[PDB]
Amino acid sequence: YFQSMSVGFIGAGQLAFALAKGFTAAGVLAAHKIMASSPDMDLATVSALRKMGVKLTPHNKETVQHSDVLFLAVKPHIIPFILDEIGADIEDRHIVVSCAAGVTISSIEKKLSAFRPAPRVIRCMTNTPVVVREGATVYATGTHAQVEDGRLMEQLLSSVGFCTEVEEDLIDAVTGLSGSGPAYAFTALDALADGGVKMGLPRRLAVRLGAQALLGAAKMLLHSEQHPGQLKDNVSSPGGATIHALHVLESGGFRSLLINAVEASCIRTRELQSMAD
Amino acid sequence: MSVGFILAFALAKGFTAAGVLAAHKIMASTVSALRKMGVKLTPHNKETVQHSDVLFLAVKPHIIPFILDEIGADIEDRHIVVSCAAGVTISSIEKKLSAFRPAPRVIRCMTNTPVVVREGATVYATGTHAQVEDGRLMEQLLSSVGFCTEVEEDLIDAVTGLSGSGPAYAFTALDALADGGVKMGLPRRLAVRLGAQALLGAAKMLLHSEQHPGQLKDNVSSPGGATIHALHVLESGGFRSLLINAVEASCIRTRELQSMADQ
Amino acid sequence: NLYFQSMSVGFIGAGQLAFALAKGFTAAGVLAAHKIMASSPDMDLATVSALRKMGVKLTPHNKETVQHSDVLFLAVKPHIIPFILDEIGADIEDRHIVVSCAAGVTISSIEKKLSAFRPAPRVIRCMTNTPVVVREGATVYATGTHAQVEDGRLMEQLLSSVGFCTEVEEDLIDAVTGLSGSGPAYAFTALDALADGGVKMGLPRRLAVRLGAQALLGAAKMLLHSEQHPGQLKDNVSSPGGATIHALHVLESGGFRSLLINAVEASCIRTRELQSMAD
Amino acid sequence: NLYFQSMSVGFIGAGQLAFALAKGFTAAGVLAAHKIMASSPDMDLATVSALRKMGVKLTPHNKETVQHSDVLFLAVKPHIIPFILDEIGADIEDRHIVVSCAAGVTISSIEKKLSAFRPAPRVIRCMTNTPVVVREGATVYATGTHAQVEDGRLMEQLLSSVGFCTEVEEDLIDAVTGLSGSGPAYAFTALDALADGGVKMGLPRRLAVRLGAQALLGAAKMLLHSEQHPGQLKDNVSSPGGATIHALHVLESGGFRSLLINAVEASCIRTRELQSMAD
Amino acid sequence: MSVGFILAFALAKGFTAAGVLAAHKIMASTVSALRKMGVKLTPHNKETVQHSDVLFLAVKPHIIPFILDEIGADIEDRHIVVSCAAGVTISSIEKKLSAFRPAPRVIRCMTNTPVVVREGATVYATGTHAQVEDGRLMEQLLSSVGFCTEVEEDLIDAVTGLSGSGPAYAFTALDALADGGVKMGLPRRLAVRLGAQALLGAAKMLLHSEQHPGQLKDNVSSPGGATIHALHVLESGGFRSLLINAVEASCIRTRELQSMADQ
Ligand SMILES: NC(=O)C1=CN([C@@H]2O[C@H](COP(=O)(O)OP(=O)(O)OC[C@H]3O[C@@H](n4cnc5c(N)ncnc54)[C@H](OP(=O)(O)O)[C@@H]3O)[C@@H](O)[C@H]2O)C=CC1
Repeated sequence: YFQSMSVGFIGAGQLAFALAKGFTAAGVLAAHKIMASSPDMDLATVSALRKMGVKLTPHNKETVQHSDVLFLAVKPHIIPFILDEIGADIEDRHIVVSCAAGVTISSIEKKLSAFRPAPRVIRCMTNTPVVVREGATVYATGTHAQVEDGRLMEQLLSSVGFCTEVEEDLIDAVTGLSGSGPAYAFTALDALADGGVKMGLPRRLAVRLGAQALLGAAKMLLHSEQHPGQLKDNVSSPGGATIHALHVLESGGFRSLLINAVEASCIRTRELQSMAD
Repeated sequence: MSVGFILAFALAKGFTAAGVLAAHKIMASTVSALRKMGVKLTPHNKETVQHSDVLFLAVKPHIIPFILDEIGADIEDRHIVVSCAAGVTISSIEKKLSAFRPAPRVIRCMTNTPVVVREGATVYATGTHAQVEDGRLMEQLLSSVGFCTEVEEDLIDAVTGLSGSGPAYAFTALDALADGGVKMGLPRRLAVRLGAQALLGAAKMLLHSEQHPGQLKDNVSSPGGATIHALHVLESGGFRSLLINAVEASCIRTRELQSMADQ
Repeated sequence: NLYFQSMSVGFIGAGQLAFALAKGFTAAGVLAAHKIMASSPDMDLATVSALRKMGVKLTPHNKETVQHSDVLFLAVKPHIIPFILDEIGADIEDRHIVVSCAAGVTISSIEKKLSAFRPAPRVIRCMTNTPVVVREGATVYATGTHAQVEDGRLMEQLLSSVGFCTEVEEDLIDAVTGLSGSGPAYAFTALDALADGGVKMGLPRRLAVRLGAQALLGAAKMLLHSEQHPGQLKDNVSSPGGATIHALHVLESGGFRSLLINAVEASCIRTRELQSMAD
Repeated sequence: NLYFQSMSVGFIGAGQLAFALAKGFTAAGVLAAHKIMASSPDMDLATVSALRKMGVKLTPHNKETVQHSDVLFLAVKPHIIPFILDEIGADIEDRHIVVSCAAGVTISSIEKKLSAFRPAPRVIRCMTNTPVVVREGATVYATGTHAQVEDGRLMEQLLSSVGFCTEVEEDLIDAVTGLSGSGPAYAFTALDALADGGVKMGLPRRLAVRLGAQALLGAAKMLLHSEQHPGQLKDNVSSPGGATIHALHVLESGGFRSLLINAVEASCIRTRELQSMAD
Repeated sequence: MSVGFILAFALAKGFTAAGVLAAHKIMASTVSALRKMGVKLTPHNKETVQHSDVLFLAVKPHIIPFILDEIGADIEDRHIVVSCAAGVTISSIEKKLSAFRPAPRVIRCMTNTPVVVREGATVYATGTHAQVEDGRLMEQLLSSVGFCTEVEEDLIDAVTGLSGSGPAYAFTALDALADGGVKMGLPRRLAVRLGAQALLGAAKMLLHSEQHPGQLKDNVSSPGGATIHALHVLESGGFRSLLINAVEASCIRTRELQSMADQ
């Protein structure tokens, strides 16, 4: 559905690389329609992106001039410097998609609006699994984003994962759930593998089994019309190994730790922004 | 090049062991150890400044402003003033010295005691008027006693929490590891030696490896074995979270000390 | 100073420990890579191909390793050792020194198996660790009933080329396993966590890893070159009111010291179990 | 060596600290009991009658203590000190050295009050503890703005007769309060608990109390006469595998060390609050 | 009277400092310290027995049976064999020695390192053939380096848990107290001195007092004050229960060691 559209990344780190790789693997954009810029790009990222077909430049202004959709994939405190640098180069045609945690549409529009009125701004929160086209993305549309800009954004990010529109005031909470969530999963998978190794499994097999168990269970829940508590009941046979293991999770307050984590990440996201303003 | 001190012993021993500085090219302002090594010693902090090209400030965060008020009139355009004082900001030094002559060349250093065996961890930040070659000279000199790299000043608190306080974390761990060896039947001297050799060897393995520390943990924990059993008991006590707590607590205290220096 | 540079070394097992020792010995230059042979069941291991790239001879036949070797290291999971000793017992010759690195496996259990084939097998029990790969291992050994005096000296000379090495009574080896055998894994865990702490406080992860590892290496070296107690070095570096003593307090409040005692004890007890489960 | 045996000493307050110092001074023989006067609101205290039996002069009038004294100790609850200084400020003479043992009460707050009456009051701030009663106190002092050089020496000579004594900067006294000021109560608590442990394991309570107190006295003396770190002495006395290292493990698992850090900190912070609540 | 050793240094230093024994009347089987004090030294454990009247065994619980098998033929009717070896029961000593001559006079001692400054805590139990005057002589000799009293042998495990391990508890407490002093701003050397002086003074106050330790706690905790605030934080961590745990753990380990000696 995207024939001539070109995409740019300001930033070439973990998230920009994941999105660019997922977009190209999706085939929704020709790789040569993608440009990425950063001032000191790691030579291994240069090599991988070049082999992918992505165009590269140190000059953010070239990315702006190449792009129709412009992703801001720098650290949150870098956003206002970027907006000052490129603000005079924003055109009517641009959609500016901020991926930065915490950074409000309001703050981006106030910077850009000093240069040309009505910047079209979308704020999104995604996660690194876009790199395997299983990301979880939400976006909120800015004051001057045309209704079709949101639709275009959704169609584009839907090619690398789940994607849905939210009110901007949910994004910090999403950040604490699906933005940080992969790190919770990787922590859990490392520990589950340690557990399998303690009970006699080779590490390589433990890592594989644990990751496959998690992927399968998550897919079961997504494809099920059932409450996760009901799936827990379905697979916990009376007197069995699983309900014994669930008891030891409950005794250490397992559930409360995950709630603590979502809360901690969301709150930190709010604090950082309140320091930015 | 001449170097002066006003952690002081550790760097002078490390420098001289490195052969980067002759001992006598170094004046100071513990005394029998320095005099033995060949280090000139003087009580009058003013003599140290007149003698030196690169001037280290190794005094408590409380004794820096009084050191600067004393020797401020004596700083020349040639000097590089390198501050290792915990929590003393570049701003508070420049502010004091600028009253005497403008554009003082100031570098803030965050190093640790293992420079004394030339295995320190050092970062430095360059001040307003430090020329580019001043920071290159600093890196070259401090690289002779360990790792050295440049950082922004606003990361020195974090570095303090990690490699600044780090050796104390390790000394604590080695004392406890030795208590464990002794509980299980080892003589104390053997337990201390083995535990310290295990930490050094593991740190070197990581430093020479292109591998994540978790990957090295994976590689050495055989299935069902003694090591994975022991890792589990570490995990059940929240071992990892305590070390995060420590880096955080030391970094945060350093920010409080920077606040006092800036007031 | 015994001459051993021309002798042949075999490993039964081609895993992490065999790789580590073979790498350390060849990097020390004390043995030629073609003097080393290793046998293993599974060849599609990363360690089998690493041995191959070093120039070590690889084979699936344990007898061939035994016939090649003068010094024979046993570096397989413990419960495997009786099946190995049954398989190769008839191939042990008078020239062989058998060096068991199998954790928990006692000299007695080895000598009992091997004695059924030839009397007076020369056996040495070894406890070492993976940092021999960077020539900073921590190794202890105990000599068996028929080990000659020069066997112990040869073992000490060889293993000193890749780190600290000293003779102990056999009844210490289980505690050594809990301390320096498992010790590197405690250190890797600590370094991961310290780097997470550095990242929490604003450092890039690569720098935090480097700084934390350098801090631990340097502190460990300081202690080894000091004649001082680790508590004295802790005292010497903790300035009044400063950042370090504040961090040490939060370590103490979580019982940091007790966790490391708990770990040494747990590893040592598990090592004792593994022997008892064998016997 | 200053001569002070004939001088007169007053205490405003007749509580535990006044009793302890008066007892310690008289037991050291450095002052005559009739040279000491103490004033207090309530006379039906056990400490008032103990002072009486020692031969100390007791009175309800703080002015009379001031007129009697050359050295004047303030040993009342802190919030009382401003009302005392208002009451007796006009009676301070040039001969007086005022020695405040009120915890937290700063030299500044005292000098400000007393300066309204006569300029240059000679003030010393003291932090001591109850074991001066057995001449084993731990005392520090800081000299005020108008304290002569000999005032500090006189104070050190006097307080050294009842224990350790040294001069400090005033900004250490709050931390000293948390450590050796409160320290005896930590020790009494520990001794009660250790004796309960002895009773649990079969000892009669009287013996357990004696053995535990003697163990602590002896260990403390060993440390003071050693040039060694307490961790080194801990190492020296903990035999491998033995009873002591097993007990030290259970101490560590409850975070014993952190509780004592917590206590010093809590006492020091409370002392800082009490000054701030005053100011 | 002649005394021999085969904790050994601590008693010999304490005895000689006490003037109860001339240094040369003592033979032993750390070496420069003893030789300096005037203590005869010999490698051959047999020479020590021939020299001595009262014979101390200061070796690991593991090295006692081999010491007894060595010198057993040399024990005479005059000897009192005093064992300080941790966990070695009177029964296991008498059993070994009785093979050589019947009725060996054996005393089991539980003392601690502060005998080196003559403030030890010692209990002793008399063996099957120890005459009444043997235990009186023991009490008189050990009273010169600290407290000494007789107990039943089945209380020595408890005493071990309390005053045997006690000094290690105190060294640990003094290190932590000093960390606390340092955290709050004190120099380390001052913090160590003050904390040790506070413990010594408090222990002496209790020893000289006719008062319960809780009464002394009450007497020194002023209402609302710094001390009662600090006691509360001790209570919230279960401080008292940890010390009970410690005495129990050391006593129980001593019973396990007695079981090994008796097997
Ligand atoms: N990683 C994740 O899981 C997620 C990240 N995000 C958000 O995405 C943004 C980036 O995250 P991440 O990719 O992890 O951070 P990285 O640190 O991995 O990459 C940061 C990038 O910003 C670049 N950069 C810095 N200054 C400039 C500049 N002046 N002009 C252009 N590029 C510059 C860096 O350049 P150089 O290459 O020269 O260093 C680097 O390429 C953050 O705001 C984060 O919140 C959102 C969801 C999840």
